[PDB]
Amino acid sequence: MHVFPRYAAARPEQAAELVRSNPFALVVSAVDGVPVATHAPVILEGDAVEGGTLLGHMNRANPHWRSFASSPDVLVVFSGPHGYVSPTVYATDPAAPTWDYAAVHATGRVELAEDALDVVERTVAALEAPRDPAWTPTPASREYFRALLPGVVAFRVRVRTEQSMFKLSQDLDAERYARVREAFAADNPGLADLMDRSL
Amino acid sequence: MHVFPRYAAARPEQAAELVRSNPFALVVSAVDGVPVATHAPVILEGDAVEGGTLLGHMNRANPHWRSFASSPDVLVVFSGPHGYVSPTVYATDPAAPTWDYAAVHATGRVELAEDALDVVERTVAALEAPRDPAWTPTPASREYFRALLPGVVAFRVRVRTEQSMFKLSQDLDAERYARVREAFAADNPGLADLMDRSL
Ligand code: HEM
Ligand code: HEM
Repeated sequence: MHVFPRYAAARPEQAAELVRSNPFALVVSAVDGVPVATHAPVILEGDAVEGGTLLGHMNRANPHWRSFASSPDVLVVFSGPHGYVSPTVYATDPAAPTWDYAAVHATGRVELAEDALDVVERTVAALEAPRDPAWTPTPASREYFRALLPGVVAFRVRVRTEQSMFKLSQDLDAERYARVREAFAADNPGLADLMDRSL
Repeated sequence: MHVFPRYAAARPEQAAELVRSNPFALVVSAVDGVPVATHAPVILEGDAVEGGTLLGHMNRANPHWRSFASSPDVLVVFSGPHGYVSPTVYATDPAAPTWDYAAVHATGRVELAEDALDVVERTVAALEAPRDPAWTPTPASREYFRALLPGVVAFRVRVRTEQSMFKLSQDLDAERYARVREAFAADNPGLADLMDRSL
């Protein structure tokens, strides 16, 4: 998780946009000295990642959460769009490939969430609200949710350290940049949209 | 990283297909007790993940590799296609959302690769070969590579434990499955193709 100056966020607001737009995160902790990772929806409470709170849930029968007891520092990785950059795109004889991407890394202490229902219900609102149509939990769904609670574990993470990666070829020259962006405009509109938000 | 019986790989070959098809991985280790993660290309040497070797490189100025010295067990996460599953897709009144995805998790001891040039040159071949056109390193590119070596660190991982996730709604009934697959066929062909390789 090293970040060059050139591939940094322009406004610290950029990290939170990425977080809110890509909630299917990776929750990582040191179970017994070895990294263990769960894929889970995690949402952001607050305006900023640093000094904000993340909220997530996983399967209770997923034993990963039982090792949150010690409350070790965890890493939550949010992954935005990404894409391979082939030298055939550059069309230059001395060249080397790379991979373009955006990511937000949040490190902090995890604790177990009191109100699992709040967490899951807020996770619903977070994901369904930009979708059209927005799924709004029916009362019977809220009752269904109530019945599913014994099978979920929710958690919180107080973000102690945030770190953002916006590796969008912006160190390239004007000519090689154009080929990269136009090549991604075709096949990877999320990535190409991001190369514009970096200018 | 818990896997229900229902969302498992049908043939252990399925893990390696996913690995080879999604080499932009996440390399995770316990630096000082806290997870640290780097996004890097990692390729598979061998027919199987378990008992195979992974090979990767990162930036030398990325200090993450300096903590591979102790050679702790690392986790490499390979992420295949994924997608949110909205209850509006099910069209059923008592419902709850989820996220469908495929991933391979490889845990083993990392060591520093002697032949960084082999690693990067094999990483090139791995990525460019299915692309049309395939970028084949020009001699001057191979010379360029030679000049870039002081700026890269390559590594190896002996996979001690493999674990695969193929969460593709296959526990759904026939009617709800159809809506999910057809909804992904439209917007997420990689995911929908995978729901067929699970049958
Ligand atoms: C709003 C968007 C939601 C998403 C994207 C989502 C996604 C997921 C995912 C990916 C898992 C697997 C975690 C693991 O592997 O351990 C999971 C577990 C679980 N969550 Fe959710 N969930 C959402 C909302 C809810 C709601 C509203 C409830 C209501 C109680 C709920 C209850 C559960 C249950 C019972 C499980 C365990 C069963 C299973 O593995 O599916 N979730 N959820
Ligand atoms: C074949 C596909 C390749 C991909 C997808 C790729 C991708 C990447 C990525 C994502 C990084 C950043 C790692 C970090 O953040 O620490 C990196 C670092 C680096 N790799 Fe590669 N690489 C490839 C081939 C090569 C080759 C053939 C060389 C030849 C020596 C090379 C040399 C380097 C160098 C010098 C750096 C540091 C400069 C930088 O940050 O870009 N790579 N590579």
